[PDB]
Amino acid sequence: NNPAIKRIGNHITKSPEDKREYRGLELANGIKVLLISDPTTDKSSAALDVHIGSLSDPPNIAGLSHFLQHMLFLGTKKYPKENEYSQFLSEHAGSSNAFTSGEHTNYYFDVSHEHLEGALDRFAQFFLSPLFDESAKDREVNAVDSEHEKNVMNDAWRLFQLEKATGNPKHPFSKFGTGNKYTLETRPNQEGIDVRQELLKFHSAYYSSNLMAVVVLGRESLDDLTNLVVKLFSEVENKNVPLPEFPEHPFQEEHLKQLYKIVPIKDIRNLYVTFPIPDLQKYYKSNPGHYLGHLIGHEGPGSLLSELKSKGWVNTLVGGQKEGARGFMFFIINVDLTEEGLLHVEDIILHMFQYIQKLRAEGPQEWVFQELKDLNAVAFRFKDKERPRGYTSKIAGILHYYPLEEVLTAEYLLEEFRPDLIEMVLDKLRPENVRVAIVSKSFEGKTDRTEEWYGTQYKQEAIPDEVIKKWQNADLNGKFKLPTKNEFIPTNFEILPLEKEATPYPALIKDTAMSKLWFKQDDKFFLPKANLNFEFFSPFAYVDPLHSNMAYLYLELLKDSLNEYAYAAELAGLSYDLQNTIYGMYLSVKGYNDKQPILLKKIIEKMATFEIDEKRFEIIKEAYMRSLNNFRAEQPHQHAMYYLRLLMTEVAWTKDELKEALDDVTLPRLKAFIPQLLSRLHIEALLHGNITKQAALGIMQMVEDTLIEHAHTKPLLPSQLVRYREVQLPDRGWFVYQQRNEVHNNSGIEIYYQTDMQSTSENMFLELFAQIISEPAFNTLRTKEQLGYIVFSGPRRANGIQGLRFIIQSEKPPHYLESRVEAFLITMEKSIEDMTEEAFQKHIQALAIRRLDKPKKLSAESAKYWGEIISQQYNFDRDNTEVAYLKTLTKEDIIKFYKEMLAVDAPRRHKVSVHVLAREMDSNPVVGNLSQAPALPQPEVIQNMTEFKRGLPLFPLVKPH
Ligand SMILES: N=C(N)NCCC[C@H](NC(=O)[C@@H](CC(=O)NO)Cc1ccc2ccccc2c1)C(=O)NCC(=O)NCC(N)=O
Repeated sequence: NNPAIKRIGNHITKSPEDKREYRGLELANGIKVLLISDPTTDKSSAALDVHIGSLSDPPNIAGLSHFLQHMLFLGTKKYPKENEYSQFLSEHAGSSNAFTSGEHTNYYFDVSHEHLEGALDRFAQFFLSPLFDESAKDREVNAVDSEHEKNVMNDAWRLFQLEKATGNPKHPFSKFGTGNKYTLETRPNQEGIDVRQELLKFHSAYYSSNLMAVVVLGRESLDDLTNLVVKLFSEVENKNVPLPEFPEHPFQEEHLKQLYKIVPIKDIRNLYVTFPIPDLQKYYKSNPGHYLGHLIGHEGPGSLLSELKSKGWVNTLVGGQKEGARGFMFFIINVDLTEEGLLHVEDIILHMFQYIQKLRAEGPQEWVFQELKDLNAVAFRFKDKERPRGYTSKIAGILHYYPLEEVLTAEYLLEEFRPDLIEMVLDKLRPENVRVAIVSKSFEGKTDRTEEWYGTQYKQEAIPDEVIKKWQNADLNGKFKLPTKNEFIPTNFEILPLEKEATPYPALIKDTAMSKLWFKQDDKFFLPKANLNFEFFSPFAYVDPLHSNMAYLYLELLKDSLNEYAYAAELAGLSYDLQNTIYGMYLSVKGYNDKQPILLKKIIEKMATFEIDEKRFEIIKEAYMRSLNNFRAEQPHQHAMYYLRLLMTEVAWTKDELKEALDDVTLPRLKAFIPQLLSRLHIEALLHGNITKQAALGIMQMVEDTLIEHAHTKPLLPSQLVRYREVQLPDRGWFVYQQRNEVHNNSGIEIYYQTDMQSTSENMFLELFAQIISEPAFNTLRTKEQLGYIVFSGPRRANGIQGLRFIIQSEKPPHYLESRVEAFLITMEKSIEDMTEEAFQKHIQALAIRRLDKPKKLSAESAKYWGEIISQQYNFDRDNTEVAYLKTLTKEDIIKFYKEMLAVDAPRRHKVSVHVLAREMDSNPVVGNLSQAPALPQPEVIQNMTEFKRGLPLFPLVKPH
């Protein structure tokens, strides 16, 4: 029949738990398509992935295909308004994004389900007739510059591009994918290039139907989705472009047996070991590099990390196969280094080769392959249902690699045992084929090369033949054993029947001095899993900086010592999260419920009978100090957000206070602190999953009883269950706090307009206003004025209080940023005046859909409940209630809200601004074609955070529901 469709796939294998319906197909023009039908979904979604990317940039215009990616959002022939796509998503509860990697350009969106077609029609135009408007091109190249700029001082981006700079310079692998204003405007103008033509050429040459894959997920029937896709995409034109390939490895003989010493921005010590390998992707049914990676990166007893860590050389290890492109891959073993480790690199590498030699000695092990195959089969039977935007984007990228019928399963199911491929990859991991990189500040001033894009200081040297040889002669070492059978592999999957008195919301089913237990048997997803959440309260976790430090150090010591044993639980889908909070501790255990009370008991029992190892303590202390220091290198906006948390919360210790207090933490002081920490606690828990009320009360009591037995824990007093308050700003005040980022050459600013306490009405005024401004703020402060790449607006909530915040990071100074934000607010008040009733109801409706969007997986529903509980507002039915009220609001309500709390001459404006100056600006003059900025008041400049808090009231806390 149908001329537009080349073929329709057979049944797409799915999990028997997956209620979604599926149909793959190839259009006549060669687009591979997956259609997904989910008649329950609140948001629909599409993605498109083009098998072209950075590796195919013209050598003379680096960043082109990334730049192209930005430009597609900026208008098409059919929809020429620059921001028609974004504004349309925004008005319909949607969102979009896109990335560029060396081989792919991947675009995706989601939207309210009622508006799939609308969104999809705008979206399809990207691939048909983008405008590449000339003035948009001139504007947007700044966003790309900014994007690169945020990366320049990031250690992972520096290392990522350094590796490319050290392979064969002629290989496409050495290209600079991001681009910047120099590569995409300046050098091009100099060399007489018309970038608008170059974008049109590149779009035209590579954006061919035969290199595309599309996924669409909506409520529509499979057939309705089919007609929609055929209608919007079969006009994409087939230019029959050959898929790029890269058979020649970027690392040839000259590039092997090399050592690189590199200077980090942060104080971090790492060792990176790499081997070039062939492309293993075609072997996906057997997956030799995953097998080798599971072994070499294992963390249990017998393992490489185990030895390295006992010797006190390393704390963490990553091992396995790394993506390259079509034609080449890499195999990596990477570790972090202790101060001792750094002096023993030759030896750490030797142990790496001994462990590899052990694998050669034992040969391939079917039983290990079996274990990996079983785990993966279980991961797949019971995978959490995904959010549509990521799912589509992810599936779009893999329609390029697997038959239609296998796209769901291809990355999970294992079929073939291949001792031959396993041997073959193992014979590549040899010292003659090795590359070695060491990162340490100790190389400060001893380097002689500079990487062009990032500025990285490094030195390159042949590894001495004597060293290659000592490595080639790696002997067996008896500290290394293959792992043994994994006892945490779950086998019990029954979904307990829903109990007669089971509730829609969690229920308070235990209310004692020691503990408060919220509980909900899962009535939605029906996977054999559960989430067990615990807040442990204790005034001794945050009483001062020394205690905060200790709470941290203790819990890190605890995790380091459970690691070897927890890691099996982790391979088996049972994981845990354990950290110190400003109120005490937080513990979360999630995964397959089968073996979960076993891991829970081991954790509480380790925690309350813990014995510290002097060697591990000194190593972790030093790491903690670096981590505290390394804050100086986070980015300006992160700094701005951080200082604002310090200014506005009643109690908060600074990184400076914590560093200072850390030299005073001693083994004996820590040994004392723990029993003290645990002597009086209150526990608030949410147990949510495949479990009964009786199992839940049981698990809770098991945690209490363990602490009672081993730490003699007694209940805390209700009065000592103290939450911190937010600083209460004065009607008409404006305060400014200013600092310098010493590393990055950009500013950051956070601006907080504080409104009032959270409550149904104040929540929906703020939230509605934020919905209405959200997209325009992006479109004004970034798309048009191009202030920076990071531009953000939205509700701030803390400590029961709220307001509107702006976060921008920019080359322009903060005083200027502030002036444009104020300009924009005026604009928004006129915009709300000029807007139709219906435009207003649309915003209501879009917020409404956002707030009502149902969780698709257990842990998302747990998150919502956990939010109600740690905030102690306990408003589990908040979404229906808040929306009921929203729907009642009017244009006049929001104008009044703005005029009272937000306008520049508002009677109750409460403003605080953090300015973070870039490395090289020296004063900040704190006050200062384009919209007119109002005149601002002289701000009170904050000199001292503590004084500032002393001199202001504190808000009440929010009464519980
Ligand atoms: N609220 C609306 N309407 N805007 C949606 C924001 C999407 C934006 N995405 C992008 O900047 C790029 C993706 C990327 O950088 N690839 O290289 C894609 C893009 C997308 C939408 C466009 C919309 C109009 C004009 C040009 C656009 C170009 C984004 O993710 N920024 C990252 C962010 O969240 N910053 C915080 C940080 N990184 O810490």
